[PDB]
Amino acid sequence: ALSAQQLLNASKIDDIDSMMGFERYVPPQYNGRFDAKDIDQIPGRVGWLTNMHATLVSQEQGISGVDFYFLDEEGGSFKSTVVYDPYFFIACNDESRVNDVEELVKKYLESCLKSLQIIRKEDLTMDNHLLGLQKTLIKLSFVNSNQLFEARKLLRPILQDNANNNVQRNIYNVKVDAKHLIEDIREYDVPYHVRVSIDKDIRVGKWYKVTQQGFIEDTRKIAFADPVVMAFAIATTKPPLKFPDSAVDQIMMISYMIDGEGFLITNREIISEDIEDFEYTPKPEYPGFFTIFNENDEVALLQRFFEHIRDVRPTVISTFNGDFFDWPFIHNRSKIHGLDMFDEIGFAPDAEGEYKSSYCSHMDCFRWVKRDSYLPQGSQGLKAVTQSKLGYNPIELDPELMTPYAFEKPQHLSEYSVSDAVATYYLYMKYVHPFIFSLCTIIPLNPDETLRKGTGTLCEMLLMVQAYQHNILLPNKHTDPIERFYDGHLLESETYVGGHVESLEAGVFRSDLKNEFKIDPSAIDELLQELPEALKFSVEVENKSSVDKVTNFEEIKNQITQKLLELKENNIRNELPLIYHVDVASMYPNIMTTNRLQPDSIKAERDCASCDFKTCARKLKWAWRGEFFPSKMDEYNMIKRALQNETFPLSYADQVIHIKKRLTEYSRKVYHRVKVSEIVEREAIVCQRENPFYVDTVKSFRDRRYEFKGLAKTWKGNLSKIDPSDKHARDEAKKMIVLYDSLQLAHKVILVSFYGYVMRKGSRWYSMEMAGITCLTGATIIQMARALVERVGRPLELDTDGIWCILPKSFPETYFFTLENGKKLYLSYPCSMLNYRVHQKFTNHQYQELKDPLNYIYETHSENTIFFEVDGPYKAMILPSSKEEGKGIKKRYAVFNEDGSLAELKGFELKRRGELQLIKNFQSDIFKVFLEGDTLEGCYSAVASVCNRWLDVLDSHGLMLEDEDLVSLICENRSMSKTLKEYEGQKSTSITTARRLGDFLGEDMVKDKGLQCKYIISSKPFNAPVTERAIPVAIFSADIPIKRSFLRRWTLDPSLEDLDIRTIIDWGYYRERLGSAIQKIITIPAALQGVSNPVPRVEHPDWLKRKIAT
DNA sequence: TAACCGCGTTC
DNA sequence: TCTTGAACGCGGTTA
Ligand SMILES: Nc1ncnc2c1ncn2[C@H]1C[C@H](O)[C@@H](COP(=O)(O)OP(=O)(O)OP(=O)(O)O)O1
Ligand SMILES: [Ca+2]
Repeated sequence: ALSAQQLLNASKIDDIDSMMGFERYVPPQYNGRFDAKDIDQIPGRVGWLTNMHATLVSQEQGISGVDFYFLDEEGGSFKSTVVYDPYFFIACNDESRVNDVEELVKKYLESCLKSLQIIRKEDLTMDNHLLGLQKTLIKLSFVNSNQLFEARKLLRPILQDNANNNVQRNIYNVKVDAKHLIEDIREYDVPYHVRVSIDKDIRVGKWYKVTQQGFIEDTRKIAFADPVVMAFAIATTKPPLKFPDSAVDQIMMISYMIDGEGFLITNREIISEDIEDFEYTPKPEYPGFFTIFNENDEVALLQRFFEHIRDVRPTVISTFNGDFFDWPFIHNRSKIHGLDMFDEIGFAPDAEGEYKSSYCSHMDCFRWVKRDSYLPQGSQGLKAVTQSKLGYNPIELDPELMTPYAFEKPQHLSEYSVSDAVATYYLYMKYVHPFIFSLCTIIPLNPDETLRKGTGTLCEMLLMVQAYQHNILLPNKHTDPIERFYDGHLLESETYVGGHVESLEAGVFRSDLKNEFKIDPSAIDELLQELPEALKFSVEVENKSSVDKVTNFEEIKNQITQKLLELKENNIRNELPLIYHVDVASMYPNIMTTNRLQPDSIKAERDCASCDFKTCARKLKWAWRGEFFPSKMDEYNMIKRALQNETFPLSYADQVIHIKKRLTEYSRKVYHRVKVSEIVEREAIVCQRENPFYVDTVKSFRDRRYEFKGLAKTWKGNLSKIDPSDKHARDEAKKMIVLYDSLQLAHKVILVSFYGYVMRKGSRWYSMEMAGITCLTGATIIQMARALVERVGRPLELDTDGIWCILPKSFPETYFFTLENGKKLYLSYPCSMLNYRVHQKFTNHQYQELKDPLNYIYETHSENTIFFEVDGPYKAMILPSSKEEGKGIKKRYAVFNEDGSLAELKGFELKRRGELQLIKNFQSDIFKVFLEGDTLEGCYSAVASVCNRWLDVLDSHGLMLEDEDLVSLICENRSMSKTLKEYEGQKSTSITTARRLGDFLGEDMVKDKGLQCKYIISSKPFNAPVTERAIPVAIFSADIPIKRSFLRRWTLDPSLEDLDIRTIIDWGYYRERLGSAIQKIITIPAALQGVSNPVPRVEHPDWLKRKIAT
């Protein structure tokens, strides 16, 4: 019935594709040799596939197909279409009566079925499926996806009927119908365009020849084509102290760039002084000359925009958050001028509210920043991404001064708008475009979806490609039960124990200062007898070389034990430290690949016993955690019996809500607790013989990442080799390092999402057991590593796969082998001595792999890809301490390089989005001062100097700060994940600020989720909770009669005329906050390091006073 | 004071 | 509709 709507949509897409140079190309005819080795002979048209979309065509109801958008070698563009029948399978219980089902479904689905056929597939959840047994299914094929749905609609009813007890009519009777044989439907929830891309092995970014036989990969061409790339950014008028609205506000300026060339278009109706050609080259690598069009009115701006789009024919349009600001604004402003943007440039919102087009992919760079840039949310704004990635500080302009600068400073506005463009285009070209289009060559998705989809969904696709190419039947998406019980107690949450985190030592540790070490002798003993096989291991495994080919093996073997000797008899020494960090590379991946860990490889003793019941078993343990009400099962009945009369004028999911609520109070009433958390150590069997398509997929992507990681390591040294005198060489080498580090980091979230996918909702390969084993194993490796560095040094902090430590300046350090050829083989004893212990204790000797598929012969061997990598030595490492006795602070510290630059700053308020600007600016000013001072006491003093400097300001009640600089240093800018309406009954500074932002300015302030709550804490009302004294810092720039009235009720002081900022601030609250930061970063850690409180203006807590005088 | 929540980091 | 995980810090309220 809705077909016509789908047929109509496709049609219009063709007209637009034609309007942008995409004519549907049908290739010539040919009857001869198909083999790809004859590509030049076969007739057709080669092209670089840039984009693909599902569609509906008629013979010349629609028949499903996929449009394929190409850029040919001769500088042209063309479209081509493959047709593929949508299809899903039917499973059966008794595989003897498959034909009865086949006949039944043929007559039942006569309305929608086109064809049908028995097929066989591998099923990894079947007994003796490894010995060669296949799964029989019925392949339902259809003309289009619409009819495939109608089937699922006509089959799901049966599926529910076979799951409900059959209502017999005769009680006394003592054959089975064909409907009762349908077990399930399978591979039914696969996107059609994805289905075609997998089944025909077509990928975006690959070179193909389009022939009558089909598509052929011209693997001779490896380099991408160069599509026309445009990035654009808009500028809007905006109510003072409010947000832009497409209903009233106008576009004033639109900057954009097209393949290196820069353009600006201005609305003279708002921009007064006409703008002319100028140049913004932020850095030499980022050229950007700009020509300007000064259109008269706003519709001439939109018209000039659409006209130019059609001119250059762009296959890629890049923005920064254009999906939810730029595009929807241009759409409404075109609508309010009676302009159909679909009719004009073929863009429209899809079912997610994002703006896509057929001929052109919309590359919202923000999507990449959120997912792949590996940047914190406090840096995912255009300015920070421009600084972190492009490397230049962009032009900034206060949004409240963009509307008036149309009159006042129109030049300053034009530079800021082209600033947004330059940063957007060169961000896309240098970073996004290579990563996205190259990822498209292995992921069966077009660029639009490769950029936006969740990383878990990406892993799914990759895995779907393997499972299909190995004829493995896809498991359906996982579903969680609505309730779940344990020991009679209802479960709230069950999970597993994640990574092992440890804060051990706090305070300052510096290269120029000195530290005490208590060396375990018996650990030096353990290291000296582990010495021989480790040194062979370092060259044989870590460097993959022969012992008898390296020269100075014995030369090193003694120099290390010499220091091991001088450190053995002198097991108590006070020297300088060496600050090092050790990290296992791709830990959870390498833990999975090493152990053949994958969801299907996990079995009970029930099933693998039914196979070859023996190295099928790598018995591995994981730690289960459940959170459950203390109510026993009998208590549950009472609540179930009681809760039956809630409302009158209920779905199961709705009915669960009330059961939970009443169960909290009943559980809290008698056991004096609401949640019980129990650790149940568990065990799982992972068969070493299962089809390893999952774990191999993880290994492919891991190796995919190692290339870029190894290439960054390679170009690091190239910089070291080039003398400081040659700039260009160094500069280019720096440019290479930045490129390769981004590439390896962008692959990281996908590689780790392979371990995350096993817990994702709707996952096809769900295993809590697998995830737990991965996590636990790793905690055991890092704790085993800690136990050793404890014995030979002082480890400072530890997190999952990482260890921060200081080592005696004389512990064995680094050593360079000399190969007989004339090569230098690197050796770092500290890292390599750890690696051995892992290989001797965490190596899979049951790793079986299929050698002979015909005779089903497996060959056990030994696998271990778990390697520590070492970074260092560092000059300083500042770790904080808790305010509570004994407690420490994890996931938070600062490190400094040999040359003093900030190595790593982790976890602190400075990096996070929001938080109090005081602390951020304080933290950004102090950490660099722990590098000052000539001893731990002189160090903590230079810190205290700038500590008192910041303290002075607070006690000075802001007298030293200009009002403008004052608020920009006292404001807290927390964000709201949702709209206000959804935090009902909760209390926070963000909720109050939002609630007060609304009355002060309007309900249209809190309409959208993601509100920036910029607030300041007031003194009045006195002795009232802090969530109630949150003042919007916007009121302090509002009208004086608006200001007063609100500030009076917010303070509950109806007779207050003093509106000056400094009288309202509760400096006491700010002093406490700044006080805790001083305690945690300076004074307390000093006390645990034996220094006296170096900032005596901030006291110690009671317990820590009582412990200096023990 | 311990339990608990939202945000946003570190893995 | 989509949709990687757990561990942790911190200000702040809740029992
Ligand atoms: N975003 C994430 N999602 C899921 N698991 C993650 C994520 N980040 C880290 N992990 C887990 C899996 C990692 O192997 C483990 C150690 O973190 P980390 O060392 O940063 O990554 P890694 O060891 O995979 O990569 P690298 O080679 O860069 O060290 O923590
Ligand atoms: Ca790691």
